[PDB]
Amino acid sequence: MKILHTSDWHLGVTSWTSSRPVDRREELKKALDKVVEEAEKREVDLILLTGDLLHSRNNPSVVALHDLLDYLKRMMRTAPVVVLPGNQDWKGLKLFGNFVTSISSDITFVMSFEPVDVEAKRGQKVRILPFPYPDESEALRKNEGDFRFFLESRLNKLYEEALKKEDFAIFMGHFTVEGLAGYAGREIIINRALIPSVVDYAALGHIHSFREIQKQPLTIYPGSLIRIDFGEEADEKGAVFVELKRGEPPRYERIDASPLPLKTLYYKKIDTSALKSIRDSCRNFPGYVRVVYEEDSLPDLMGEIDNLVKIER
Amino acid sequence: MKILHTSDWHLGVTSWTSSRPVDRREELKKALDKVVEEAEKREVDLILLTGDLLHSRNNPSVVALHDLLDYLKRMMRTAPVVVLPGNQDWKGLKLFGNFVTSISSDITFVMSFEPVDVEAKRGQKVRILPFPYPDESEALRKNEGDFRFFLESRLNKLYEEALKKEDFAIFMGHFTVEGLAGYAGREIIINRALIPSVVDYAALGHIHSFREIQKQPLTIYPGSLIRIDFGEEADEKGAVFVELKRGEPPRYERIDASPLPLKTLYYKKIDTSALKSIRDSCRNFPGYVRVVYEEDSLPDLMGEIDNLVKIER
Ligand SMILES: [Mn+2]
Ligand SMILES: [Mn+2]
Ligand SMILES: [Mn+2]
Ligand SMILES: [Mn+2]
Repeated sequence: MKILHTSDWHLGVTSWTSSRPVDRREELKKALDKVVEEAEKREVDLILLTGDLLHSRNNPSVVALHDLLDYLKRMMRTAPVVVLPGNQDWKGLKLFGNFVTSISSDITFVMSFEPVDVEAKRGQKVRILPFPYPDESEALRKNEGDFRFFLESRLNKLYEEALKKEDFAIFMGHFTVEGLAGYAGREIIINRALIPSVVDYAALGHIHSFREIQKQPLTIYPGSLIRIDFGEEADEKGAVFVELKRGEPPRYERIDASPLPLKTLYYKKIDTSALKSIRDSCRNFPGYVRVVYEEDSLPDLMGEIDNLVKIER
Repeated sequence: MKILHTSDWHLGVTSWTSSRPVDRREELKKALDKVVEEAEKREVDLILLTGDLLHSRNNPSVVALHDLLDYLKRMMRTAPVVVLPGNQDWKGLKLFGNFVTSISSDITFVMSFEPVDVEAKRGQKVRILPFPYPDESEALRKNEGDFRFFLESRLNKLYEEALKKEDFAIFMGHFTVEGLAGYAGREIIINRALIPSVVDYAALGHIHSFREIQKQPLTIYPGSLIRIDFGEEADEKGAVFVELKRGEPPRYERIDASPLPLKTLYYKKIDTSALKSIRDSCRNFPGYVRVVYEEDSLPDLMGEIDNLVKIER
């Protein structure tokens, strides 16, 4: 069974609004078009979207919605799709996915801990074990003091249920795993060993950097399709194609999104030398630049350099 | 060759000072004593400390220094030690390590990109390829606009130098790798593929969660020995014992620090029910508790519950 797993699109995002608005819509469409064109070529059987498809939790734009629906539609033409909305998907979208989910067997939204069964392109019977974002807000809501005895009982249920799979069991989560603190300088974090060990694949979303979290069960974050801000100069962007065969270990292959790069320039004083360096370093750079400096002054660089998006102290 | 790799001790830390000071010194000594006692038992050949041994960058306490020196001394009695101070080690410590480094062949500090050679307990000839923290401050200092063409030239040098090893080449770094953003809601991050592939082991520090970053070359963060604040409820603490043999793939084994646990309780309103839940949930818990709630009021819980260290909204 062939799978396209992709995530964390953030449709409608514009970066650096406090300093120099760049609408990411063109770059983002470039990547999504590349991903979808790739999934058509490989003739995948199932498409897994693990959330944060939209960027605005409360006020998505019509353009953004139109886009998302366009893509959902192109994808459905190639294979059945399963969506696990995340923390930053507009609440209205969960309502629509709930409505469209009854109407079709070619798209299906999962918004609870309840497992659902689905058929893929070629009839493969797939069991979805979903784990939506553990929101601090819905732990205050539930008013159960220790939230963890509860998440743990859910991860147990999904394990008991994965054991009854017919063809494949696939876990879908939207959260952060016990990654890496302390980056300088809060979430309900889930330990990766807690993801049920018996599923054939564990598709994650929420993290923007592609990472192969563990091998048994195969657990991946595909990452964003673009670099959203400057904490993402060094990671990898794209989606992931996964193959599952009953007798065998899972195999996978990245589709790199080929995102525009980001770069930071560091200076003590903005000298005449610095000005030259900044001008020279931005001139032929195909992406976006931030400069940070230590000692004060300062000319209008952003009026002169189209790709200089941030200047700090 | 047998190695003890341990890191990120944070000697002298007291947690939750803004809300309920807990001096971590006792718990921390418990762990360090366990680690060192373990390294004596296994009779390791080399000890690698990858930085952030002290907690205070500018104002470490005498007690903290006394402690650090005690441990450095016990360790030297069992095997030669190599230290890569990190971002949060007091500047005075770098001065001392620089001074003590000439005087002895049983301890050696590495504070630049310059490789140094060392002998282990039993004569094994080891090549250290160090990579100290890429501080934003020392990139403003250097005043070289694009810092990355520079770090890259250094990682190249260390690779060219690892190829001339006699017995073992070992990389020591103090930084964050392209981990996982966006955790809700800056550093010079280094991509793990950039760590020279030819070294036999790559010892990292700065990250508090034990993680096996990659297998070839074997790259580990051992993690803290304690859980510093509440962003570390789910990760693992301890040190790492590593074995390297010329013909063979590297092998390793964690020493769990057995740290005191942390826990968050979530409530809508602090009711009479909540009060009961909080009281019941803290009563027999061997670690530290934080409660967060949504709607306002509120009694003196911290006067009544010794292990309740934080209350938010
Ligand atoms: Mn998310
Ligand atoms: Mn996201
Ligand atoms: Mn550090
Ligand atoms: Mn640290």
